[PDB]
Amino acid sequence: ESADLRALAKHLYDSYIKSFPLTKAKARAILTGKTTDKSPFVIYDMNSLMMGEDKIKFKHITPLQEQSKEVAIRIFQGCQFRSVEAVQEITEYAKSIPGFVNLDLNDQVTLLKYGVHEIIYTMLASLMNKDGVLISEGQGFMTREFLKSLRKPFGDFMEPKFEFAVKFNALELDDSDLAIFIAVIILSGDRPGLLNVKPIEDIQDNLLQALELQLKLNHPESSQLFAKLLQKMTDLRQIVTEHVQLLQVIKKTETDMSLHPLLQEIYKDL
Amino acid sequence: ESADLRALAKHLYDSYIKSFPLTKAKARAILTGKTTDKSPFVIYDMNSLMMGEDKIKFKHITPLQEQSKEVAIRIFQGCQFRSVEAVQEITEYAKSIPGFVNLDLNDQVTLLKYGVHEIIYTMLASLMNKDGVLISEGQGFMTREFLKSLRKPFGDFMEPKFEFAVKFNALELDDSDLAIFIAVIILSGDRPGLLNVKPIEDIQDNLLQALELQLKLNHPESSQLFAKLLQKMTDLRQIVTEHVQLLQVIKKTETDMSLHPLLQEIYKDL
Repeated sequence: ESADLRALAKHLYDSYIKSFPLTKAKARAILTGKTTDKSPFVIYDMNSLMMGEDKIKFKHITPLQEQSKEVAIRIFQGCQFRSVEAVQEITEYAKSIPGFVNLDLNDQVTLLKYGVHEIIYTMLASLMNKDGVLISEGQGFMTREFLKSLRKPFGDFMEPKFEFAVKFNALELDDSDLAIFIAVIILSGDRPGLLNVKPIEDIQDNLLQALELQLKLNHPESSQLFAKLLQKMTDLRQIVTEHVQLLQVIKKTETDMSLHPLLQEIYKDL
Repeated sequence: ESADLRALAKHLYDSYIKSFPLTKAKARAILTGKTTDKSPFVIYDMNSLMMGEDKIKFKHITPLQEQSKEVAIRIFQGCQFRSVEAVQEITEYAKSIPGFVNLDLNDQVTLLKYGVHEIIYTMLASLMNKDGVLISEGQGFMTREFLKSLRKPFGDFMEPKFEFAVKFNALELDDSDLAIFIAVIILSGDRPGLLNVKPIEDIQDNLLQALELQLKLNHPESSQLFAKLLQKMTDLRQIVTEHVQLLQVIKKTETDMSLHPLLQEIYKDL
C-alpha cells in the first residue's frame, strides 16, 4: 500500500524539520541572493575573516592568527565543533526512525557510528554551492577559495566536500527527499560489527520503498533519480576515508591540537 | 514500453550468453549444487596445487615451489592472466549494448577502463561460494582457506572478494539479471575524463528501466531487490579501491627483473 509509505515519508519529513534548524530550503533562499530579507557576511580572505566577528558572533581570535593560534587551526576546530553539533541533531533524528530505538542498543550505536559522517556530508551539501558554504547558521558564507588557501594540510580538507556537493546538488533534492535518504543511510546493515542484521535490513527495505515512491512523486520528470541517488552513496564513503586519514596526519603533526571525543569516538579508523 | 524493455533484456541476455563461456547457471550446477556429471579438481594445499597445475589445463606456469618462483606469485600471475582474458570478454559484450559503439571512442575507452574491474568482481561472485572459487573454465576449485594462507602480502588478496561474493550471491540473481546489471555498470556517466555524459546517462537510464522491470518480473516476491542491487555497486567500488591499493603495495615486492618487460606490458596495470 503506497498509502502507508506516504505516511512514513510525512513522518520522516516532519521529524527532519524538527531536528535540523537550518533546512536546505532556508539555505537556498539565503544563497540565492535574490531573497534579501537577511543576507550573509562573506569571509573570502584573512581580512574578511578578521572583521567576520565585528558583526557576526565568532568566539575565536579576531586579531592576529599565526603566533596566536593560526587561522588554519581555528577554522578547522570551528568545523570540528560544527560536526559534533550535527552529530547530536542526526542522533535525535535517528530516534524518530520507526524501529530504530527497538534495535539492540549495540547496533543503534554501530549504525550511528558509521552513518553520521556520511550524513554530515550529505547535509553539508545543502549549505554549499560551487563558490562556498554557509556558516554560523547561515549568518555567514565562507568562500571555497579562502578555504583552499590555508596551511598546507588544512587547505585540502573541504575541497572534496565541494566536489561532492556540486554533483550531489545537481540532483535538486529537497528536504522532504533528504529526510528519507538520510533514514536509508542510518539503517544500512552492512556496517562492521552489527549483531542483528536482519531487523535492520527489514526497516531499510521499508525506507527504500518510501524513498522510491517519494522521488517518483516529487520528481515525476526525473527518470531514475532513485537509482541516481543510491549510487552517490559511494562518493560519501570516499570522502569519509580521505577525511579520516587527512585527520590522522593532523593528529601527529599537531600534537597540541585536540579532537572532540565524540568525533574521536566515532573514529575507529580502517 | 514494457515490451521495449523486455526486448532490451533478452538482447543483452543473448549477448551475455555468447561473450561469457562459463555462465552462473553453469557454475552453480558445479559448485555447492550437487549435479555430479563432471567434478572439479580441488586445490586445498600446496601438494594439491602442484599435483594439479601439472594436471589441470593451465597454459602459463607449472608446479614450482622451492627457490623456483614461489607459489603465492605463480597464483598471483595466474589470476592476472585470467583477469586479462575477462577484459576481452567484457569488451565484446559492451559493444553489444545499444548505443555503446555510437559513443565517442575516447568515452568508450574510458568506460571500459574504469568499468572492467567492477564487472570482473561481479562475475567472479558467480564462480564463488563461501568455501572457494571455481578455476580453469570451472575444471578446478581452489579453496578459500588455501588462498588465505599465502605469503604475507598475497594472503589477503581474495578474501575481500569472498566477503563481497557471499553478500552479493544472497540476492540470488540469475544470468538474465546479471546481463543487464553489467550493462548498467558500464554506462555509468560519472567516470573521470568523460567528454559527452548525456548519451551515456540516457543509455544507462534506459538500461536501469530494463533491469527494474526484469527484477520485478523475475523476482516478484523479492522486495526492493532493485535498490539492493544498486547499493552493492558501491560495494564493488570499495573492493576496487582496496584492490588497486594492496596492488600498489605488491609493487614494493616484485619489481626489477630484466626479463619481465615484454610480460610487464601485457599486464600493464588493469
